[PDB]
Amino acid sequence: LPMLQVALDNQTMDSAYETTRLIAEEVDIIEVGTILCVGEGVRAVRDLKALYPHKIVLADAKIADAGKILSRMCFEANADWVTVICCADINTAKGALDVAKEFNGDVQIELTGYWTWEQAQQWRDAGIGQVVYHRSRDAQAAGVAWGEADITAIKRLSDMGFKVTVTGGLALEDLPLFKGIPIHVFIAGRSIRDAASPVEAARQFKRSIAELW
Amino acid sequence: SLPMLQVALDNQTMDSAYETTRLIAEEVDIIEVGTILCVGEGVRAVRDLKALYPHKIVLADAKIADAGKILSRMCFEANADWVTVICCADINTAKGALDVAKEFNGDVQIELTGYWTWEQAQQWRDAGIGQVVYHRSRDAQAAGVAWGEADITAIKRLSDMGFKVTVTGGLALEDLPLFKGIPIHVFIAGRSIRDAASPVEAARQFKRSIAELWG
Ligand SMILES: O=C(O)[C@@H](O)[C@@H](O)[C@H](O)[C@@H](O)COP(=O)(O)O
Ligand SMILES: O=C(O)[C@@H](O)[C@@H](O)[C@H](O)[C@@H](O)COP(=O)(O)O
Ligand SMILES: [Mg+2]
Ligand SMILES: [Mg+2]
Repeated sequence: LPMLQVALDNQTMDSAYETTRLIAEEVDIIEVGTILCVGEGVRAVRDLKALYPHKIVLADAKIADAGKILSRMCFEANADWVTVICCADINTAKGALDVAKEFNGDVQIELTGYWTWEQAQQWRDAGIGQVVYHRSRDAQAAGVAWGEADITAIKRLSDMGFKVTVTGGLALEDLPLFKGIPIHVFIAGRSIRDAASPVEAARQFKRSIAELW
Repeated sequence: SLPMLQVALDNQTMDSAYETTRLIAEEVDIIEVGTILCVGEGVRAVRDLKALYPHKIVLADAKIADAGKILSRMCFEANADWVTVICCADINTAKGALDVAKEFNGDVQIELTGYWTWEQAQQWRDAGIGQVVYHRSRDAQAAGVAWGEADITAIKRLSDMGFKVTVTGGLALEDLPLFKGIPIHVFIAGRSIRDAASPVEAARQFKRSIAELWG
């Protein structure tokens, strides 16, 4: 079954705790959004893991360069997974993975923005086993919706051997679109953080997921 | 015009960054809060440094990839002068960051680290972006990738496109002559200045060399 991941795109830790104190036990993965990494620094990862050690903590650092330096900082802060932006040099993705192996963590390729299938092949050959298919937030606000092109690419990535995470302003009604595909993880940020009842929002995703998968 | 000198502070903590700034703040033109420092300390790095050097241009190398209006605003509210947007970012992300930049009389730079296309370069121009950072990846450098004709060609073409170009990537004094004849806007030095026996003398040697090759 696809796991449920909550994106913490808050600017301060106290803001993030308003959400985790409610749904921490309702999700599988607690992500330190890029906005939180830049707002508080890597201490966000260290503090959240200390609070929820039984959960998977993802540092959405979107590493672009200095792969072994930035990943080591996240894993030393106890992160389980870290993200590497899709346009990073292949040596950058490789370095982060090498470090991740030292901590028994893992690396994800953030497919935010422009990327190609040739790069996708390179990531496989490098040994990367996870990708995050992301519909850009700025793109969404510009009227961009989910479509067949996305479904097709997602299926293709899956056929390549990647464990695929789908994210990007996902609402409970968007789940049916991905039925049939073995999605590894579904990410929900605003739809859970900003719902009237975050707990009900989280449980409904879980419910819908178990029902469709 | 003479290319300016910018020091990249890719430190993990503020105190480590200050060991350098207390020495060369007045020897360089632009003080950069490297990505590593941002992730290490958070946006407070930008605010503290600007309060220390208000007369200097402070760049936040945030490498914005999405949520361009939110992240840029965070950096600008912390008093950054310039912010960087990673090259693969959706064009709307770059536009949104630029829109916020105008509100704070700041500016945006497209960070050319990794894979990008000329078609994308045209879009940045159309969007009104005036600065790009040609970067030779640090991980590629360690992999044995040196500065070559391929880079010079691209840099020249970006310059002809109307972009003010910044060059960076493990630059050493020996590499500067490779860019002679090109109207480079800024030369960024990180390790070559932070790790020298005498950072002050390292910074001055870069300046002297720049004045000699571009004067
Ligand atoms: O670009 C970013 O860093 C976020 O906008 C993005 O990764 C975000 O964390 C999404 O993955 C989940 O958040 P939403 O469901 O609210 O889009
Ligand atoms: O990718 C990064 O964040 C840095 O590795 C990179 O931007 C760095 O700041 C260089 O631009 C300057 O540093 P060096 O001269 O040491 O390569
Ligand atoms: Mg995220
Ligand atoms: Mg930098």
